[PDB]
Amino acid sequence: STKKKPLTQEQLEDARRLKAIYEKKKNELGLSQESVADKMGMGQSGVGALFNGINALNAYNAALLAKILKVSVEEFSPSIAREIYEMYEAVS
Amino acid sequence: PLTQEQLEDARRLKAIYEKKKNELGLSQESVADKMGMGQSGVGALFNGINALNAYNAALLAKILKVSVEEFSPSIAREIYEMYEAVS
DNA sequence: AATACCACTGGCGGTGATAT
DNA sequence: TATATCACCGCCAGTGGTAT
Repeated sequence: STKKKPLTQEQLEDARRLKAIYEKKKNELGLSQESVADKMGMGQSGVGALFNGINALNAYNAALLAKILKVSVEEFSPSIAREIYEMYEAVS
Repeated sequence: PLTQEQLEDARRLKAIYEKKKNELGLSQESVADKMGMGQSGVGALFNGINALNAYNAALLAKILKVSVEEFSPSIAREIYEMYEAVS
């Protein structure tokens, strides 16, 4: 319905990429979805939604997660990385 | 209402538009066309009615030929921090 | 003319509980 | 325990129509 909009195919692949990085690294980083949520100031279901392709990433959340997982945003979402780069061109 | 800093940002932004409009041949509708939105929406931003976010601020900066920091140092800072994650 | 004003609404960005 | 999923929705940025 009207309340929530489904993600594009591209947003879906971005989420699969993100969740795989999280799985590969949650051990070495000592993470949990609940700790990630805390770091971001949301609950486990908010993070679960991003990881599972229910809610889409925005530039801000993507940047935060990249930092938490210690990767660059482009390793999961090249398109958001590029939107972030184009915004940067307006500051620099 | 928006915060005092958000209101200042809007005042800086409109001042810039007022000053460069003639040389750049702009109007609130043409700037709106350029951002994919309507005159009403643009007017709300210029007038401190709706808050600016990083994307719209970056578009506006490019349309006005200025840097984001010229109207909103706080947003410029946010932008830079996201970039720290793409680097 | 160009801009400002008004009432309104889709969908972003979540929540807590429950199921696995 | 950790995660995945479910029902649910506040809020406001942007709207189109109109007034100045």
